[PDB]
Amino acid sequence: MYSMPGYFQNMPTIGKELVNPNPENEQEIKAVESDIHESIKKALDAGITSEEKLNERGQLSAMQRINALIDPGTWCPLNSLFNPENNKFGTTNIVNGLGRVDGKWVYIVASDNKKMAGAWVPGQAENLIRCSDAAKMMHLPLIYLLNCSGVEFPNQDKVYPNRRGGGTPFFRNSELNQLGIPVIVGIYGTNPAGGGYHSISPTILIAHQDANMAVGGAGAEQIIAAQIENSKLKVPAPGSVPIHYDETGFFREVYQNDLGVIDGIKKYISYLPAYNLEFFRVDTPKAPQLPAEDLYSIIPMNQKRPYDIYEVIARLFDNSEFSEYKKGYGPEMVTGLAKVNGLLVGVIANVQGLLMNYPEYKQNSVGIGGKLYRQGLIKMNEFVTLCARDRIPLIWLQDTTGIDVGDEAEKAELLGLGQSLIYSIENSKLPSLEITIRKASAAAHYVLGGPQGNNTNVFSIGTGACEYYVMPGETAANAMYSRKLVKAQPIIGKMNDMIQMYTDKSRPKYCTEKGMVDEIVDMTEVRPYIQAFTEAAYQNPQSICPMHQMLTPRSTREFETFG
Amino acid sequence: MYSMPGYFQNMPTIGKELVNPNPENEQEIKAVESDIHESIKKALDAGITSEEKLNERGQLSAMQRINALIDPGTWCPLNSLFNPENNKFGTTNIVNGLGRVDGKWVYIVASDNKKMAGAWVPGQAENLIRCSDAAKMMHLPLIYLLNCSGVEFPNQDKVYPNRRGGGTPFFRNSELNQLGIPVIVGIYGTNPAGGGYHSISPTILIAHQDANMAVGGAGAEQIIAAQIENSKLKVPAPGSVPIHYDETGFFREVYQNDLGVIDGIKKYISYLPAYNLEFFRVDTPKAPQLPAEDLYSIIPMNQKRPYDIYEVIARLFDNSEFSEYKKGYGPEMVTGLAKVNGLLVGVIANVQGLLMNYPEYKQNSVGIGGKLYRQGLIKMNEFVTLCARDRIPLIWLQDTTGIDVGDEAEKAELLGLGQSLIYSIENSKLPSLEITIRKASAAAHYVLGGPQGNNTNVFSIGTGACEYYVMPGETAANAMYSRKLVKAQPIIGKMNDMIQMYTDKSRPKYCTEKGMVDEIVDMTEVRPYIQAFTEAAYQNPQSICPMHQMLTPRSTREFETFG
Amino acid sequence: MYSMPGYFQNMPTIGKELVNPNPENEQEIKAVESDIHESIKKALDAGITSEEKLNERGQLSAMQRINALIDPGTWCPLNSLFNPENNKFGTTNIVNGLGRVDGKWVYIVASDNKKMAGAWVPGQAENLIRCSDAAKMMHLPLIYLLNCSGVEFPNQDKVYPNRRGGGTPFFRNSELNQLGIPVIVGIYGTNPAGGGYHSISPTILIAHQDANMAVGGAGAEQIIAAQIENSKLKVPAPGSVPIHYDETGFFREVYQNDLGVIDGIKKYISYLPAYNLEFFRVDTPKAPQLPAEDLYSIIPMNQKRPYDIYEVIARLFDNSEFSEYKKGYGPEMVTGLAKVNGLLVGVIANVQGLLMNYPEYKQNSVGIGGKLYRQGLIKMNEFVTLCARDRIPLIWLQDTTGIDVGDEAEKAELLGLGQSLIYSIENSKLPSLEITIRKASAAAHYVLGGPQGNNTNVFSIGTGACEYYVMPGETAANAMYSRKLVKAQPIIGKMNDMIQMYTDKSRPKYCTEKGMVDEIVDMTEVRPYIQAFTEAAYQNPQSICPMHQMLTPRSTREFETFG
Ligand SMILES: C/C=C/C(=O)SCCNC(=O)CCNC(=O)[C@@H](O)C(C)(C)COP(=O)(O)OP(=O)(O)OC[C@H]1O[C@@H](n2cnc3c(N)ncnc32)[C@H](O)[C@@H]1OP(=O)(O)O
Ligand SMILES: C/C=C/C(=O)SCCNC(=O)CCNC(=O)[C@@H](O)C(C)(C)COP(=O)(O)OP(=O)(O)OC[C@H]1O[C@@H](n2cnc3c(N)ncnc32)[C@H](O)[C@@H]1OP(=O)(O)O
Ligand SMILES: C/C=C/C(=O)SCCNC(=O)CCNC(=O)[C@@H](O)C(C)(C)COP(=O)(O)OP(=O)(O)OC[C@H]1O[C@@H](n2cnc3c(N)ncnc32)[C@H](O)[C@@H]1OP(=O)(O)O
Ligand SMILES: [Cl-]
Ligand SMILES: [Cl-]
Ligand SMILES: [Cl-]
Repeated sequence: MYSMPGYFQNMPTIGKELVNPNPENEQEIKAVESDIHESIKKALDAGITSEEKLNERGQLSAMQRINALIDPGTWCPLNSLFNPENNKFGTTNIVNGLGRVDGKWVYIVASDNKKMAGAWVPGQAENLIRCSDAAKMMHLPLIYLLNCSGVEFPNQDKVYPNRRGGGTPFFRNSELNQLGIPVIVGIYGTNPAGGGYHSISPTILIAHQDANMAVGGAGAEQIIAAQIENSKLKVPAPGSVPIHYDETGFFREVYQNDLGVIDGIKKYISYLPAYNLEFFRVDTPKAPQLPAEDLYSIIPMNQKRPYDIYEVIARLFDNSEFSEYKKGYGPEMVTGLAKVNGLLVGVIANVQGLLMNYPEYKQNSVGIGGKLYRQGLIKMNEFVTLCARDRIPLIWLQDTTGIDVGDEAEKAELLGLGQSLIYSIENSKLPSLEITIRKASAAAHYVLGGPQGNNTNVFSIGTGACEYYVMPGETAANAMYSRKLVKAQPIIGKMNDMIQMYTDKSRPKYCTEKGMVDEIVDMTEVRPYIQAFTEAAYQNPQSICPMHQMLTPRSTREFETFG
Repeated sequence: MYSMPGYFQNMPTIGKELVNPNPENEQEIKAVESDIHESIKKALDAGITSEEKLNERGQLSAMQRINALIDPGTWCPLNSLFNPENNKFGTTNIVNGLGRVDGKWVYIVASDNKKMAGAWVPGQAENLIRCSDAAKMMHLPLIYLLNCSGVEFPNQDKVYPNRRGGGTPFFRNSELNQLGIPVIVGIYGTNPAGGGYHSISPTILIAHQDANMAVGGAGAEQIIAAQIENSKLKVPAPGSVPIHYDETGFFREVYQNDLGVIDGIKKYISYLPAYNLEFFRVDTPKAPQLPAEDLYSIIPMNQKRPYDIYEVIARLFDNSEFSEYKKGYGPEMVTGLAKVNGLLVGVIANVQGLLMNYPEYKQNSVGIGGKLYRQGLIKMNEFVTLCARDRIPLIWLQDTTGIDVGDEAEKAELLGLGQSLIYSIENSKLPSLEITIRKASAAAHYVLGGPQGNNTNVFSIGTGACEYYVMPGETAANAMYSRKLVKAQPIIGKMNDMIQMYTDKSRPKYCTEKGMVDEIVDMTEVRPYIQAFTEAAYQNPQSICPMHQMLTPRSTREFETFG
Repeated sequence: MYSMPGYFQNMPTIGKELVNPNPENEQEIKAVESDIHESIKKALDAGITSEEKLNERGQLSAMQRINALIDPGTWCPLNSLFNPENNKFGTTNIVNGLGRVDGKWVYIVASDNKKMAGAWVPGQAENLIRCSDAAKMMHLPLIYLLNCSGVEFPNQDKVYPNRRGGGTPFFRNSELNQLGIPVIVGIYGTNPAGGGYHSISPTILIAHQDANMAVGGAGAEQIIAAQIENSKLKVPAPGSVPIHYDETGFFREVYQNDLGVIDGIKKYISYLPAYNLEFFRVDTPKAPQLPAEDLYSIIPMNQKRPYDIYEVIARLFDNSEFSEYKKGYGPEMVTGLAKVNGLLVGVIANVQGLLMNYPEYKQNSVGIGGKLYRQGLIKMNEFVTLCARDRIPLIWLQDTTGIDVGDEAEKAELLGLGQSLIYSIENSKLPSLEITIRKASAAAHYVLGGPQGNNTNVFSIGTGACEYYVMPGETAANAMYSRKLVKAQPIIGKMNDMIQMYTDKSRPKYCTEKGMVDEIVDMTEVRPYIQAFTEAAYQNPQSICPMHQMLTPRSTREFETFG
């Protein structure tokens, strides 16, 4: 019961059973993964008010609220370790990511009520804009589990003012609404000022019976004397339920407890528009034919070692099927259609290894996998443009060391072709996922559907084998200091300092702490994130191309048969 | 469980029990209504192939297919008697309108397979554009029940070429898709060329086992000899199921019979995005407190007699509740918020009767209800702009004889203010319904949310008391011939000819035959159409304003309390 | 001083000196052209008030006003003979088209004040929407030279009401404004009601000293007695200069005479935004290397005779240069880049003649030039998509007899591929010109950038060799009557009636009278119209692709070199 099985079913299959497992490689990858998990655990556990203390006082934690809301096994956290301003507990005081609620994907933001009653901390505003941006690009409902004491007083200069500070999400919430994207909030505890605006800016307000939202909240001997007197007067926190339910009616519903509020949220989520994904499927959902566990052997932690990208693709997409666009033209890249739970995606991935008699504009040359040349750049421009027309979302798998350099490359137009790809991406007007397999380096990181495409890249993830840097430390040390060495030990020291710094500041955990990559994910979580992304992208897309009117499959076929 | 009951619940109630029923008026209205129903019946019955003959040959009729698809009681036909080119059977060979399918509103178009196998006839293309336009403005799924033999050969010049001819709907179907609006088709019988493109242009193709779609179909003694020989060869009609299911896979699903195809359509409709309307409700749905049957007495067929518009509003909207914007300012109009099945709409309606000491720019004057003056025009500009910001759809109830005329009116800016209203409407970017209660005349018909607003007016309906004309025949006769009478019986004859022609060409049936109004509806069907429109408008709106962020209720309240 | 001369300069040159001139063919084409010119002359001359009479009374005619406004030689009329409702003088009472004003292209509409003081006549509203649509798609200023007495009283039912009646242009004027497209009006004579709204709806109002605009204007023995008395009272026509200049200030400027008003218009046109076209040029403007006069021999009036489309392209585009996309693939079409006054356009044109060993999905077959097959349809889809990305406007040259038919064609996906082209066009979001060289027939007329693409086709023109019909009369007669002949002289008569009717109703003049084609243009005017269109399209485009970021030239080059 699908369109065009001749094009979309029984696609060529790729990959091979793993014959040479690598236990040492697996151990190295898992060591990175374990460190990430341990760091996340510590971060979520930290704070003056423990989960136990919260629970005794009648509150659930961020994770308890999230777990209560979502379908088991569907949590896809983002920015777990994001902490660009080096806050002591390792977080931006929110928990965010994608979760599924009775089959419907939603974007979730939860205040961390363990830490300073969910205060705005340095870096939080940037984190919040990443959330609303993802919801904007995917046309996906945004859900707040809010428990927010507003500006952290000692850090007001970093969280209160500026273009991308604490006030920006309120405008972003109005933008979402005006684009037809609902925002639902569960309101817990005390939400004054900054917290008040987080409460009132959404579409739907569900409140806990003891919660409040307000323009301003209740917040040496005379100060002590004033505080004890007012506390005996029993004056209620401003904007409590008797006000915002009974008087203003801004609270639409009130529940007795945290789980009640969650159930109210679930009800409003049930009201939201969403396709049954069957509408957009071209096949029944099928698991890959090869296990993801193999990725622990396939993807080398030895950054000098190549691997077969087809083996990775085979383990991430439905039934290990892949319909390659222009195989043999621009051999440094793979571009083609694949399926994720029966839904079409365009996949663009670097090829590793050495490419004999390549590229075509050089004589007696060998091509370097991971690099971009003329044909690969033109092929990608074409493929992005075709998928854009067909409304097929793009998934980019990065492992790159840059576009080819030198005047032969310049004459082959590579600078113009890389920027043409940027133009093609900006033109696509569709949500896209970027997954860094190993290397994100050079301007190639930008052109390969990088996160610098703020209108198209929803967010980015990376494996434990990933690393980010402008270029290798040794190359940078040469570029920085080669002229200085000639003109002139102090320089030599600076070079070794640089080489070490490039290593330190390119490690996966560091990269995600700074937000270069939103999340480091386990090898066995890559497909789950692809699934969440793709299902979210097709849940309520704002444009359609009927299958029988798609160009990508037709052009792909013609290249196969005509030449 | 609704926002702001203080604003949206227990609104002022309007209208009064009917104390003086008018049997003669009721009889006159019902005579128009009966004529409409009888004309529709005859039109649907007409054709060389009867419903019985179709059924015996294994086909359902247009109405049988529509009735099988929709929820009982939800059929809201449009353009039933539309026939601008005076086709002999009184129709454009399609049946169209709004229907509900398991709670989801959809726009429906069905080929009339009784008449020339559903051929394209003069006027059909215009009718089809009205269908896709309505779907476009409401973001509503478009459903084709297709059985279309393409261009009617003898009338090819009127149905084949031109900007708004038979090819235009194919572009319109691609536009719908690109706007994220699905088009689903059930494909019945033979659909060649023009019918083929109607088959392939939608998003989802569901075919009858014996149906076909093709670029070109199978279509003196040598001609007879050729036809008998080819018929014995049993060559299948091009593009049958063995081709478009088995080979091209363009038919997504195939069913054994007409009801099967309908059930397949129902399944794909079940997949489509739609809010549970509860999301947008401000109250539980409530019937009006006064019966619609009273409208047969309230609205006078005597076009010289005034009536109380509040009595009409009271019978069309939930619980006879109405929250008037700027009551007492621009008394010639009523502007305010009301509810339709718990959903907010803005209502704009003419006031009839004589208005003492009005308008304000004239001395010792009386205002004429049905006319537009300075304050009414400014009030409407403001109200349209407020509703636009609040994403509240507008329902216009027309009964008008024009904007005030003369240099006093000119100095009061009326020409500029009427056009300002046009600008305000064009700016609103929301779907709107227009309902002609009695008079649609002068440029006032345009400015009062008229159907000339092709980006906002979804369609228009009128009661049996309606009439359309530039101005009264007598006034026109004077304007046309007064100078000629002075400069000079032949002129007198021309004047009486004109007066009679204006009467003839302004009757409800004539108006709808020409498409001046899309449908003449029974008094007891006005609320049903309002309900269909409003529920359709809120089913998948592309923009939201949270209730607590709405300006119209706040501005309304301030005018009441501040002055 | 241009980007990428390697791609855009010294393109391959095409065409050959004409060796066999055809005087009889030239005479036949010119006979059609002369008839068109004579019909236009008669139409413009007709009316109760002659140009001389107007001039004596202090008014210029439509053509005098247009000629005063525009740069000599730049008048490109459209809809000259448009008269779908068969008005007696052969027109819709407006003169419209493109003209240049001190180097800036504008769209012009002038009221014909010779005929019923510029009254709204049947067909005029449709004509006016074609004007504002063209301005909308090109983002081009719209200029009204207005002298409009409003609704023609005897024909009110055809000009006053309805979705696309006299009120629609007022909404269209507000739409233009809201899209950032200025509308400038010169207001002449008396403009009441309908004329009043045409006066007030534009952005800039320039009035003649004796002109007026109003909601309502001044318009048996008692009628005579009333008219003589009021005429002696000297009551001024409502909305004259003392009101709309001195009181309301709606008239921005007032001039003493018609040429003054024109000069005021010229001043406001000078204020409008427009690129110096040099910005978008890739070469200095160059005439074709071969004379357009040859087209009178090249394009056969014998509709059975083929010709070389390259010879036509060579005579229409700069320096007879053409950069063909995918030459040798889909040989039934030519797709490629060309230059018009140094500006890039994409050209798509049918190839005529017989194509050996074609198409590829049939065995031992010959392809028919003028028809569309698999590769041509795929090539066009790709080219349209590439030009769309590159922001390069498309010019379609039609001479077509339809997409290939039969189950071999169906299996090759032709129905799906034709609709894919429709989707690709709708997706392009750029203005496009369509030029019918000879045959506009079948659904191919729609898919080849036909005027049925209401968001992209600005207008369409045709040569004296053009003809429009669903299919040939003989084929239609067979399709209509072959089954009836078998089942059964009266039928034979019907067939001959049809054959003759198809001939009569497909002649160039008839086609343009009905608006199937907006203008029949002389062979030597085709390039002038292309020049006006292209310069208008690049005057204030709403999107840009830098030359060095264009994909079409790169993809074209790769196909040439890679295979
Ligand atoms: C434009 C935007 C402007 C603004 O946002 S201005 C900020 C407005 N916010 C306030 O006034 C909050 C005042 N707080 C209360 O009423 C808050 O106790 C509260 C009512 C929530 C929470 O009160 P609780 O009694 O429930 O306290 P908790 O155990 O949940 O919180 C403990 C902790 O959080 C700290 N806390 C709470 N809010 C903040 C903030 N904001 N900054 C730094 N630290 C904070 C508080 O000082 C406490 O510190 P320690 O005693 O040292 O453990
Ligand atoms: C760009 C677009 C181009 C075009 O659309 S070109 C038109 C292409 N269409 C065709 O070739 C259809 C040829 N018809 C069949 O094969 C058609 O019988 C058909 C196969 C459907 C239907 O065949 P049936 O045997 O089922 O015939 P019906 O009883 O359903 O139809 C009866 C009636 O419809 C008439 N009919 C069917 N189609 C048309 C049309 N189109 N115009 C006028 N009259 C039509 C047909 O002549 C018959 O006339 P009478 O014998 O006088 O009663
Ligand atoms: C929603 C929209 C509503 C409407 O538009 S309602 C129409 C409002 N228009 C009027 O009232 C115009 C009345 N006319 C004048 O004042 C008009 O003379 C006028 C003031 C212009 C022009 O007056 P002139 O003295 O300058 O007359 P002209 O020589 O320019 O025009 C001659 C001709 O046009 C005719 N004419 C002018 N306007 C119309 C119209 N509209 N319909 C049919 N025929 C018309 C007029 O009858 C005359 O007919 P003949 O005597 O038989 O030659
Ligand atoms: Cl690079
Ligand atoms: Cl009016
Ligand atoms: Cl065709």
